[PDB]
Amino acid sequence: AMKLYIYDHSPYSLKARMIFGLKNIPVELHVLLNDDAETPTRMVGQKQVPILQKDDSRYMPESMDIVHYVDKLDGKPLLTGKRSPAIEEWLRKVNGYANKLLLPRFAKSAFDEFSTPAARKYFVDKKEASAGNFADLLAHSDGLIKNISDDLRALDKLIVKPNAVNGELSEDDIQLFPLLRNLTLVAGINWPSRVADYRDNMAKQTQINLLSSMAI
Repeated sequence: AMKLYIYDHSPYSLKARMIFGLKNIPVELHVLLNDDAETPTRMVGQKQVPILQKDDSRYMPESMDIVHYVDKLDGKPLLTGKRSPAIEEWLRKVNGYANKLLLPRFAKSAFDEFSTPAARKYFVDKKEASAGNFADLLAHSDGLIKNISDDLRALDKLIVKPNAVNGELSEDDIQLFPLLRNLTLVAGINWPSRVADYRDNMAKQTQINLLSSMAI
């Protein structure tokens, strides 16, 4: 009877979703409108998402707390591999700018949490620094796309396996995949073959759709 309250686009929700998919544990997704402060506050006392409702019907926020709690539910935790400092550095870098590519694309996209005009507007009112700034960021796609492409060629030589970035499923797979999955929203990226393998493989494994059809 486990429910998971999420936003489709958010990495933090995706991290929670991965652990259910990877362990083949059935979960009832409930996407909440981006502007909804009242419902998550009933559940956990604050506007926080993702939220997990366990079988006892009690609520629990925080992505990593949820991942750790779920990995444990069947007595066979899967996230046993080592973390790579080379992967953590790469993540640190790309996260310094990926949102310059994603946030504007998010706002324009077909996600449930934006299904209402006011829900979509809130996201923009919360994330867009100045009134037309997303339009200016989109206009600098050319530059950012080169930047991301180059980085993916560096991530390419680092990926040991298509089913575990380090060779054994680890926290790096939790931190990496959401980023990669969401970057498939960005039209024009050049994807190297091993990164591509990993992206496709890890999507079938986590039971999470990729965004290529909505790419802009």
